[PDB]
Amino acid sequence: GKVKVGVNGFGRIGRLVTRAAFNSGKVDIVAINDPFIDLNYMVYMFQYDSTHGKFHGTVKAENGKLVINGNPITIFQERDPSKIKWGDAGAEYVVESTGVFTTMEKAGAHLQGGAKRVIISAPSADAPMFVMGVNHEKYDNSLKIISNASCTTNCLAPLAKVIHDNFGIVEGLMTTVHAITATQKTVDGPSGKLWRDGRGALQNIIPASTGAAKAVGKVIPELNGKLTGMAFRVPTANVSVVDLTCRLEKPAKYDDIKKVVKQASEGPLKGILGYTEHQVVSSDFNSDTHSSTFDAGAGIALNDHFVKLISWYDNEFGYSNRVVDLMAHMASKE
Amino acid sequence: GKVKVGVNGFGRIGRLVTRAAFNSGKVDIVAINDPFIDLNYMVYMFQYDSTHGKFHGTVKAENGKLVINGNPITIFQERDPSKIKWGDAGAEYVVESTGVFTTMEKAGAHLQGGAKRVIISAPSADAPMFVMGVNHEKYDNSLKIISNASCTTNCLAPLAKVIHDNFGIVEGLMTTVHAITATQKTVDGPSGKLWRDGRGALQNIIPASTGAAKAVGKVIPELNGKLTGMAFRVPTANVSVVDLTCRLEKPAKYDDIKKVVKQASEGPLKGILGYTEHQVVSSDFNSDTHSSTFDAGAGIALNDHFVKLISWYDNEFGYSNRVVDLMAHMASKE
Amino acid sequence: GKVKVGVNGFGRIGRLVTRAAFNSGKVDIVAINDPFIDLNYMVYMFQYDSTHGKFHGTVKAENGKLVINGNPITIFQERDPSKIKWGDAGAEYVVESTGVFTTMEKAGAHLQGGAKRVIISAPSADAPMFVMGVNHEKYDNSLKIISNASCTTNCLAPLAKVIHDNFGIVEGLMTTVHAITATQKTVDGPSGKLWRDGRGALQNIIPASTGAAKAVGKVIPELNGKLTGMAFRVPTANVSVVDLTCRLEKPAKYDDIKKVVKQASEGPLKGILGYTEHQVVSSDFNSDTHSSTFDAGAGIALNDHFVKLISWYDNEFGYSNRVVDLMAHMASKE
Amino acid sequence: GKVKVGVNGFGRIGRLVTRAAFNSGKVDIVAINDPFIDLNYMVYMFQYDSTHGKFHGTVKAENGKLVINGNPITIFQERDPSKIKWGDAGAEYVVESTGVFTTMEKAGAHLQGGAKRVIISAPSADAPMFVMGVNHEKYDNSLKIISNASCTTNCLAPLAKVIHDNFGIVEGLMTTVHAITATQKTVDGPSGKLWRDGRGALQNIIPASTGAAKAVGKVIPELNGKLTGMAFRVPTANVSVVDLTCRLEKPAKYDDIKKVVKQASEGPLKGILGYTEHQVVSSDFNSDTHSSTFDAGAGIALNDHFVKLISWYDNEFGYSNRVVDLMAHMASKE
Repeated sequence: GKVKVGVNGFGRIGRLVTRAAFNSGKVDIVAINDPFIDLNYMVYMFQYDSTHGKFHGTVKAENGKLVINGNPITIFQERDPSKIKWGDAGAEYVVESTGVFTTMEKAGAHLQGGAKRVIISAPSADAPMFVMGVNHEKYDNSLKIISNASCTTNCLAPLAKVIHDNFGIVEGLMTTVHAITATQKTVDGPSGKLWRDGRGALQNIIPASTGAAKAVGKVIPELNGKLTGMAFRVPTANVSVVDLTCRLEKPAKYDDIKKVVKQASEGPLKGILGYTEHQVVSSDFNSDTHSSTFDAGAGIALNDHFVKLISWYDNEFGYSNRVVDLMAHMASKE
Repeated sequence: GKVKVGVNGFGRIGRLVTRAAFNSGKVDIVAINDPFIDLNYMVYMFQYDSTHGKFHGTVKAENGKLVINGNPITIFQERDPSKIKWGDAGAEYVVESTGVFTTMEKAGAHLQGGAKRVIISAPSADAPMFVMGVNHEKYDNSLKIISNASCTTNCLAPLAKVIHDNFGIVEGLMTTVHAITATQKTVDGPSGKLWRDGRGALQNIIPASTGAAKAVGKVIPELNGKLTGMAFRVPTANVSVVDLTCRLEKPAKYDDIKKVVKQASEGPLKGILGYTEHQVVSSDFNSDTHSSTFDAGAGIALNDHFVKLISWYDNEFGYSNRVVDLMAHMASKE
Repeated sequence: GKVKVGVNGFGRIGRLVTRAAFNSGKVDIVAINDPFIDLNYMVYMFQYDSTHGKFHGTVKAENGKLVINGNPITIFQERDPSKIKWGDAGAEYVVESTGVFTTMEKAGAHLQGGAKRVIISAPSADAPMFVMGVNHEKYDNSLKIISNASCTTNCLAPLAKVIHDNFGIVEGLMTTVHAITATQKTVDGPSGKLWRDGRGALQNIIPASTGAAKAVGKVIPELNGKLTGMAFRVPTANVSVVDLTCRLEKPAKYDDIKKVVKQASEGPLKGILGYTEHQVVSSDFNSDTHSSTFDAGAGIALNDHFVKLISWYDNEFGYSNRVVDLMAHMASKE
Repeated sequence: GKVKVGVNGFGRIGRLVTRAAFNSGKVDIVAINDPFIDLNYMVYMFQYDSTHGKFHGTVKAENGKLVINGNPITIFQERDPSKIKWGDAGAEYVVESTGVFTTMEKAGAHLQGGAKRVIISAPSADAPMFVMGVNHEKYDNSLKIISNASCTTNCLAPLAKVIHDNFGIVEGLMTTVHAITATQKTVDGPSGKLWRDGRGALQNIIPASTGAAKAVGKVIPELNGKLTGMAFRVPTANVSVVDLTCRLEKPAKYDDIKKVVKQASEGPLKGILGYTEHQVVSSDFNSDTHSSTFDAGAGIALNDHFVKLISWYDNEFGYSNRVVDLMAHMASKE
């Protein structure tokens, strides 16, 4: 009884969500909409990936349909989201991943096309936010338009939940070293509002502002107004790292922090929060499906009330698998 | 009696042409047109460069004009080239560098605005092509719309001219290892016609097709139909290299080739064609104003009639300085 | 009846040969010698790889032995190759991969330790060279010390064999765009003999001299004295590309070249020489086991007697799998 | 009355110290010692630089001496530091930059050769540490062997001095995003003690441990035991950034922090501590001689008592110029 999923947009997030859905098998993709990509170019884009390698399976085109592993997928080329016929394609849930329809009113145009529920794979101004393993039990089936937050928020949340539940985070500041994305420029180029983001991504470090640490306070209501941070965008390909500097209410040695993080990663947060003690680097987490992996040896503690914790996350795969897991939990709640 | 130059477009080529014109002092920039860049963003773009460093001088904004080294520059934000008032700004020559007006009819819209002559900084389908030091004596002042060719053609033409004049190139094939440009994508992205150019520029090698070796036959009419080639776009920043494999009519040892190339680089082609015998690499030619520099130690000869020659070129600076030099020679011919 | 293989040196070639031997299952690794790597560091090196990802299997240390997939491996830390006890470890063949014992006299010290045959994974001055699929039928079991040539030679050989057999290569030059290796320097550093190789590998293009195209004439005796070339070392990670410019004796259109290369890649050279018509880039050949893959769309022909052909090769995996395949064919000939 | 300086070692630090000494003119280099670099290779190394470009001046070899700008330099090739004849070469101060003689006993071997004072360009276990602009007034001429600390400490010190003097740092944590160095490996390689440092520098992020934040407490005695941190080594070329998260005793808005940092950068710490409000990136600080530049727009404050400050530093140039400035202040105190 798997749900039927349509995907709006065939960018990086849409292709990786389709790849995660075909790898895991939790949901079924039945429709893809993109106005600027044709069918053969869709075959070429899905088959070959510079970061995650070739697709393990068969992908081709037949009768105007995209056939992946023997499953045909209807292709739409509509630009207006209210004109996409999701209903006759059989799609029940719609993943909005273009990054330009993030409000409730803009993403609600998909409901006119026959879709039941819309999941935004981006931060939203007014839609409710859900992070898997932290507050996903708060979903109550009467919400039609929700938001899965972002990759950085998905990495920071579970981690901050365990530390807050065991030791009481008083205040903290986060820094993330982030890999390049699609919005950056190969060489110095014109960025309208963010002047730093228009500089050459290959040659530069590029400090940037982010709101994921503030969105943790939306995800965890007890931490509202206690977290903030910024980011650095370094010239790597896929893997990012989060560094959280926090002050604790209760005394906590580093071995106690390691023990409670390992215990959380084993039982309750299995598959969402990881734990390692090896001498790992960034490329050791390529195509890793965890939201965040705690690096025990990389962190440092100044005293019993002031620590800095290090975590890793694949901002492409882990996030797409969280979209699939959230969609599966949504389908189980009907 | 320096000519007055307007620049259409403030991309990489336009900014580097303005920088070369202010560094050399051969011409005077009096006007810049760009519809998507405002004045303060123009100040920020011209002041800071990731590749060539900070501008040696003063740049600011005063009374709606861009003041560089005390010289004010009028700024236009028109989109239609026929609506730009080049005449009241005092601009006599116009450098068309946007890359979208390359035909004679499209680039002739600048003549309606009061411009006298238009120089296209791109290959053109029907405008006459000129390369400095090779065929620039063929300019006869009755041509209004001409094309300066491209960086690769400017690198290949002087070396091919010297080798053909001394030994008689029978046929040849060229390969260029090229640095990234602006049209590439930081990560796998959607390229309409060129599917290979949409892949991630940081992770890939990306073979590509080019018409520069064919345009050498337009520049040198005796070599028509004797040259062709392709290119590779590797993840470096600025400097490219040309590798020419050719068959000669007359016997030629490698020392004779080195002698005639050095003698050409000293007297006739001084400043256009360089010569080195040191153990150089690509970053040794950053901000070098030569069109091409012959690497004596990097080439190899199989026999007396079959050689492979290696040359270096900064595809940003050398080319912009050639645009300025062509404009100066055009102004001297009036 | 698989042969027992010892590996001398745990560098990049030795680890990739061990990985290919455990992935394919054609031979059995029973011993590894390295004087500067201990057992736990060997576990860490074999488990984690930046280029080819994590090892698919189990690797650990037990009772002073390296246990991979339940198979224990004896570890030696001897420096003198004549003092390694290969015989009591059960090793019959020895892969010499340190890169410092390449002559027959230096690599013959392994025969004193009880080894039967020595395979050098490097070009050799006086040992016979063999390339799989080209001249591997010339092995006659009375040779104790042979050489498997190099990755570039393994890519160029089969390709040049097909073109020479079908159209008669008169003369040809080769250029290879090569990924960075271990001998390069992260930043400008001191290289004793090769001054260009001491420059910073991340920032530079670095022309270099190579002898693989000359070693093709040793592998194919009819092409002796007809091939030469050089190389460029660009800042990528794993995949290299070979560009061969040649003159043919018989007339050959490009479709005929494509047809004979595809026919060779299907029947006789299956698994050694590949063929593609897609719009591929370098990262599409990561962890590909082919020696060379012909890129049909990337090449160009000037006329019927002067062509340039493009081929891809993973210089790490394909070469190690060729070492394993040569060892298996050697074991079958006893 | 400039002092005579000998340099031990011609690595990155030694060459950049020689370049800074010839650019600034504060001291005179009279001797260079290196056992593995000959004279012509020294000419090649000093003339060409991938990061900072070609040397602005003349460098050649004459009569066994290295002639830079008409100044001859004696060359030694001794390995034992006690066997170098610094005295007959006229050298009064000696910069120990090889990185292997950092204790007082090991670096005191240069005093047997006729040197007066030894400056170690590295952190030292028992030699006194001095940072220019912070505690350089504590030098008292009776010390023979001192240490100039490290680049990270030189960036963090002045900044922490101003914040501690104006607002009273209670405790703080530091993270630095550092460019690749010489100790890293182009590809996965064998690192004896630091297993993470042996991984491929081009592909990885590589968390690492550092002691510069602890050495600030040696430089500023009131901050002893209040600072600690770690580092990340990203694949860029030259410029690093320091990220300091601290808790303040007195209330401080961000505008007050900006005001006191700008006032410190103008008057007392001119040339040592910089200040900017532009939208800068890392390559804007290439060849910048400041120890640290405060980025006003990149930092963030959670409340009045918990801030995160961002600063930039060229870890190659700024540090070498600090070595020259410390040597000049040492020479003025005689």
